[PDB]
Amino acid sequence: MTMEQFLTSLDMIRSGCAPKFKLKTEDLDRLRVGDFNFPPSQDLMCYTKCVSLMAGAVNKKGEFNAPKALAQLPHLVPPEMMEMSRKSVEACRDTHKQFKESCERVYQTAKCFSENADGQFMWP
Repeated sequence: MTMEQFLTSLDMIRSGCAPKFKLKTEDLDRLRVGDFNFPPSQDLMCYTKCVSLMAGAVNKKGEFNAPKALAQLPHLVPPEMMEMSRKSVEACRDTHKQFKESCERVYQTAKCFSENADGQFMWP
């Protein structure tokens, strides 16, 4: 997809996931720009799970599958964000193993993506 289509997809993904949770605009907008530097609510952590389920990158137990994640990236991000996305997925392939609840597992994985992103990281 193109950069324009990707930026638009972020809003489409949030539009589908946000209604399921009680969330604050100011928390979602920090996630959007890669700022995972604040205390998440339980709702916000499960929100990241909802999003990652949509990508087919995690199971219901919040176990991240880097091979599958990598296989999904070709139709999820534009050419320009491929190397960054591959690098973050690879760096964070085992993050979920350090945590014990499915929502926490995915949230910490996404936080790790943002910490290992060499450029502008973005979350729906």
